[PDB]
Amino acid sequence: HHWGYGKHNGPEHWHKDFPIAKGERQSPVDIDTHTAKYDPSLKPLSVSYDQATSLRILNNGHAFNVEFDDSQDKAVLKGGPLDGTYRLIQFHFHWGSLDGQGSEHTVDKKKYAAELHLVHWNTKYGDFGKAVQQPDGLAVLGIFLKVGSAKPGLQKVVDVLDSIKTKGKSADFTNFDPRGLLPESLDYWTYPGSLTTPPLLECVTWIVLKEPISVSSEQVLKFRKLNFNGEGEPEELMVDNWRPAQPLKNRQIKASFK
Ligand SMILES: CC[C@H](CNC(=O)c1ccc(S(N)(=O)=O)cc1)c1ccc2[nH]ccc2c1
Ligand SMILES: [Hg+2]
Ligand SMILES: [Zn+2]
Repeated sequence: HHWGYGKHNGPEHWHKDFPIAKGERQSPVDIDTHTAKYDPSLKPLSVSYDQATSLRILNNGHAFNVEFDDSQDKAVLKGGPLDGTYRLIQFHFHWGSLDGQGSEHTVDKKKYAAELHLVHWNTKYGDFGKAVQQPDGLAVLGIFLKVGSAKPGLQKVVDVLDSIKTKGKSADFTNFDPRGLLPESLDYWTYPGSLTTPPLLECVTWIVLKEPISVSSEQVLKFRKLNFNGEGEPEELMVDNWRPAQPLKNRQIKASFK
């Protein structure tokens, strides 16, 4: 039936409706830090989120998305392995039912508690729909979340989760500054991949930050109270909305640091 993360409609079943699931540049992947090629030609990443305009938080049945006004170059990602300007359209997380899993990408087979995906699309393509039809249409900045001290910047998000507990619910969520979610360092690994949830389009230049951000146990706990189901249906806790690592195949993961 409709795709999900359960036994009967999960990642292992995706290839049936989305043949690209078994494609050449699927994400996420395991970042083998020792096979990763340090690349001194990679520029530093440039994250300009000062003019960021968040609009709302939406529980879409598979995660909760914080959407941003991407009608202008308000919050953009440039540099690094990117050619051109990528606009922030939304960010979401993938988390586990337990702290030892939840990330999509793994570093040396290590799973983090969650993974923040700041989704950007290449402005040369005009709109998000067009960019998803291009090899370099998307740039997702992935940030690992490890359980530790609270990330103050993530608290506004956590607080509004009560309002969007079920599928389909949305809440006004303005004046949220995504810079509060960035780790201290912007070093990254980059490789060409795809969306990690159907349609699994292979339009993503993945920029996975080396340094994770730490969030508190209480914070990730509130993620786990979200529901996959809509209001009125049997309750299915939104946890483990992550896709397992896919074969790297003919790809090289480059690193911006030694
Ligand atoms: C055209 C359908 C599209 C749906 N999908 C996504 O946006 C998406 C984004 C990132 C990732 S991941 N896990 O790889 O980081 C997976 C999926 C979609 C859906 C609703 C929309 N509203 C505005 C734009 C827009 C785009
Ligand atoms: Hg594509
Ligand atoms: Zn994601």
